[PDB]
Amino acid sequence: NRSLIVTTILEEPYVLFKKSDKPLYGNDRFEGYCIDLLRELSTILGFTYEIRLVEDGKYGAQDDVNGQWNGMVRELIDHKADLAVAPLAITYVREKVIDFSKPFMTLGISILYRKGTPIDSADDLAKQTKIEYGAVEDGATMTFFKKSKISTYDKMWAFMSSRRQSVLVKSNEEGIQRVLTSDYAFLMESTTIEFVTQRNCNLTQIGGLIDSKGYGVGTPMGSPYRDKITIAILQLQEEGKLHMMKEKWWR
Amino acid sequence: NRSLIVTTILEEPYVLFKKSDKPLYGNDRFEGYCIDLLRELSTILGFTYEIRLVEDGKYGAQDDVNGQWNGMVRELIDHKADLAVAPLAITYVREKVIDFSKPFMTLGISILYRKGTPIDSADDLAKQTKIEYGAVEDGATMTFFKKSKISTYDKMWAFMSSRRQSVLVKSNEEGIQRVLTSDYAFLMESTTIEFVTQRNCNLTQIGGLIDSKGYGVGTPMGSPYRDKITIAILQLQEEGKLHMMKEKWWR
Amino acid sequence: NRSLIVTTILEEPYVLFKKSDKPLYGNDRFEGYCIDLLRELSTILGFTYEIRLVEDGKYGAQDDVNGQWNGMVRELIDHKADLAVAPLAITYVREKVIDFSKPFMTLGISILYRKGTPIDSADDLAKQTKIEYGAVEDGATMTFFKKSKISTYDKMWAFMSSRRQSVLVKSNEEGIQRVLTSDYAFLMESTTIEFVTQRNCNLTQIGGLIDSKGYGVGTPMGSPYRDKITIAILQLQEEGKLHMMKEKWWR
Amino acid sequence: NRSLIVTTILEEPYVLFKKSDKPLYGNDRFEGYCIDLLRELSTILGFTYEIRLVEDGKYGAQDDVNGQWNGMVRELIDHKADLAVAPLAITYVREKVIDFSKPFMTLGISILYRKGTPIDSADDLAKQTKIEYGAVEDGATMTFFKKSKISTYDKMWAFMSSRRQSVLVKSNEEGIQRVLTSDYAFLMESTTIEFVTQRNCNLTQIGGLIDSKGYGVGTPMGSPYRDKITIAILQLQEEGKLHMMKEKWWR
Ligand SMILES: N[C@@H](Cn1oc(=O)[nH]c1=O)C(=O)O
Ligand SMILES: N[C@@H](Cn1oc(=O)[nH]c1=O)C(=O)O
Ligand SMILES: N[C@@H](Cn1oc(=O)[nH]c1=O)C(=O)O
Ligand SMILES: N[C@@H](Cn1oc(=O)[nH]c1=O)C(=O)O
Ligand SMILES: [Cl-]
Ligand SMILES: [Cl-]
Ligand SMILES: [Cl-]
Ligand SMILES: [Cl-]
Repeated sequence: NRSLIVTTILEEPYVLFKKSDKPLYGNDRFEGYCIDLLRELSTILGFTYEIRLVEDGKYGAQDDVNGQWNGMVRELIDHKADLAVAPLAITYVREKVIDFSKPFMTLGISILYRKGTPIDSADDLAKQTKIEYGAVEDGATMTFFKKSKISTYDKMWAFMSSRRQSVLVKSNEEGIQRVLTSDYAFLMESTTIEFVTQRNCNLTQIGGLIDSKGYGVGTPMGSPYRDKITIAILQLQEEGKLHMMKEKWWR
Repeated sequence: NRSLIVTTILEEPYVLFKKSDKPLYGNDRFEGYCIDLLRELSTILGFTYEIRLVEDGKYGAQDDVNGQWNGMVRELIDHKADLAVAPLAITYVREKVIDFSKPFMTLGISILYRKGTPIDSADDLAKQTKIEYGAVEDGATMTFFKKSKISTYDKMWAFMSSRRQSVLVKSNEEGIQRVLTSDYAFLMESTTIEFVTQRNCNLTQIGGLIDSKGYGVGTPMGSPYRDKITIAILQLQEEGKLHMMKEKWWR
Repeated sequence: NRSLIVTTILEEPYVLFKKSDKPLYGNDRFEGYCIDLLRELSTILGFTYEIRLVEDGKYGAQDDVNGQWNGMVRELIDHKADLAVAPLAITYVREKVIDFSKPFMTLGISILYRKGTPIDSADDLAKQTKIEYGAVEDGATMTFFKKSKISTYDKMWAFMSSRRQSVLVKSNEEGIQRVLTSDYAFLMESTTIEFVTQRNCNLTQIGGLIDSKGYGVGTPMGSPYRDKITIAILQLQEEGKLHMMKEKWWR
Repeated sequence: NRSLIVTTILEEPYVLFKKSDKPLYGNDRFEGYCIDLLRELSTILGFTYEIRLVEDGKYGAQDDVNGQWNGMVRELIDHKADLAVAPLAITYVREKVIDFSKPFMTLGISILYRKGTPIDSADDLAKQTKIEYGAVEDGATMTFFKKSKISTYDKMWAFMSSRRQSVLVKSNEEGIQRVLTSDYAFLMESTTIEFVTQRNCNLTQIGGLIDSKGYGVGTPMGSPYRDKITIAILQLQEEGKLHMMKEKWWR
């Protein structure tokens, strides 16, 4: 039973490089909610593993031209990883190419912006073009807008799409820092927004949740690990361990 | 400028009887998030008021038979009150008969249940008939299920409707107590669930949000106060006062 | 401009007595698709009205002996009513004695029977004499069979005719209840069959439509209201209001 | 017992290419109402099969000049297939050259058009030449008009025939698209119209059914399979399976 290769992505407080005065090795080099989850999965299900950072640095989306997937989703498809343990949104389009365990966390797309402004909803952003807004490129949020038939969101996509290179960022961190330096609103997941606004009193969520989804462990389609992982996650859920992990990393 | 009549409903931590040794009079007899909001609205917009508890003790739903509304919605329709300041959900069906200010709080329907169980979503409740579940009668949540066309929710309503007297309670507090004394899951709004679980370690929210909505001040349709109230709420929102009020009452 | 007298007949979901905990008066005593249609006609064309239930309880047919008409058709002929707003089939024989507006609904004669049987068409009923079948007396369906030169239907009429008092019922409701209690097949209009099978999972339509016709508002021949009514109906049609009414009463 | 060759044609929701990330093989490459029917026929009657799409992409009509048939009808005549399982209309002219099982579905020709217009019947289309209209070439609907002796239909055919290249399309999907991009009305079967309008709120059926017919499995004339197939279809009908299949694909 060789070690499983687990792909993930850097995103506070789910996954981050662990800091230490002394050299760190193997699994100890990383820490976070998803890293704790991965550890619990490994002992409950009995497996060793190597943590690999998704090489192209993306979550996963289908290319508009050739329809090929990228990010963690593509690494699973190509069997370059056995599992993807990260804040990976369970979506319909992704379920068509990879499998997901049951959710270990629920969330929804929302807006991150500076406080003190009259912007109070997605509509308030969509009805104007002065304040720019975006999302991380090749992520579930972007895909949500790209596929939305809801007028407000569809026009928001038209906006983002027409200014793609300027408003779609390489990482959520890049979008957050931007909201802090320029007149920019950032579309990202509520769980993360909670973490960010907790540590930046100048930031706030705008409006409520635009949708409802969950984070799940991804596996190559047909993987025998998916159902086992679901059993482990549901067990961690019932015992209140997932709640304890959330409190630990969010506070 | 006679005092305005404000209808509301008892629901912690939005509205509650203020406790005291010395007799309390007038507006001071009540307290809560919505009572603070009402106070801020009165000084900002310049009006005095009388707080009245909705006579039939209901939020508001349209009767199947005669299609007549009840609760605070009906009190506004009949002009028995000038404003309704309470955790009143802004919904399409209500907007057809009364007006709402912009929301002062965003939330969504979710599930309240005991922790330690294998129930992890609305689907887990819907696919079984042992564990009963319900909502407050004549409220936005019940109406959501009654009108839902979504498979899971549609069958959950079939369930609730067929056991109406047993599972649709007269108040949210009744539903919460039912969750603590029997194998019962309660469908109610996330903002309130947050408050309840914060004070009852044995309770927990199940799954994420089933929908997205907001609480707004209700007024008779055509009321000149609605737009004024919206300006006051948006101002309280911008200055961070609504956030301060939420923190104060949810702690 | 005195109130118009409108004759109609009881038939779910077109016309029915409205139920209420409190006393109902005037037009409010009735409800249904045709009652909604009548209301829309009254406001669009500007007239008040009295709803009268056809006294002999019949739709309308010509007596085999003296050739006199009965039902709603006869009430129009005798000018006992200004309009007939009901699920009244527009037929050639009726057009000879009264006028019809353009159709507000299209349908066709079909078979209502229990499911799980080998009966799959009119032919399957006609080729046997064990299973009895009928239609409402003095209605368009009966008249269709009585005048049909199509072998299968002509022999079906011979059958019904020879057992008239046993198989021809007083109302469609009587024929439906019978299909539910005995080995009986009922010939009636597809629109109504749709409503019935929707509420009785034990019932089903057998085969397709035996013919094609429509329901129209009837008026005494030469009535100045007929063309106006047609304008109103065509307007309700174009705006999708007739479709909305159908969905409302059929679901 | 070699596998039977089954000819069919692409037409939602009867027959369509099944979508998937993983490669699909054999029978699994297709799906739809008729594909489910075909599967049930194979297990009930005991045969394996190969699905082939009719080479010339046509349903079947007899050529004016050489009086030769084309489409699935011709493939059956020439014994290029053992069965034709598709939304194949049972018609008198086809019964002269191939055999049909009893129908598995009943329908009728009707009109597909945009809503909000004053067109309310075939007569409204026939009495004008501005709005063009047509049908799929080499199909039962076109043949119905081509052979009709009914005034309205006869002139509608004169119209279509004189503009054949412009108004007679190569597929029903082409006709539907034409309805959404130009002042065009499309003559097609009611079962399919139901499916189309259910998914395109801008479309609607115009008038009622112009005729009555059914879909049956086609076989070469004299095929020993035809009676066996009829027994299987009638059994599926009785048990309610055909109704279940219709609900599944029409939703
Ligand atoms: N978890 C997201 C990545 N991304 O992070 C957000 O907060 N929004 C977003 O699109 C994904 O799995 O695609
Ligand atoms: N806020 C609700 C009342 N009720 O409280 C809940 O939490 N659900 C629910 O239906 C309303 O305005 O109708
Ligand atoms: N609508 C019919 C009465 N009746 O109802 C049916 O369904 N068939 C029938 O003859 C009429 O106007 O005569
Ligand atoms: N099912 C038809 C083909 N076609 O599809 C329609 O809807 N009309 C029409 O002619 C046939 O078997 O010829
Ligand atoms: Cl590692
Ligand atoms: Cl008071
Ligand atoms: Cl009346
Ligand atoms: Cl195949």
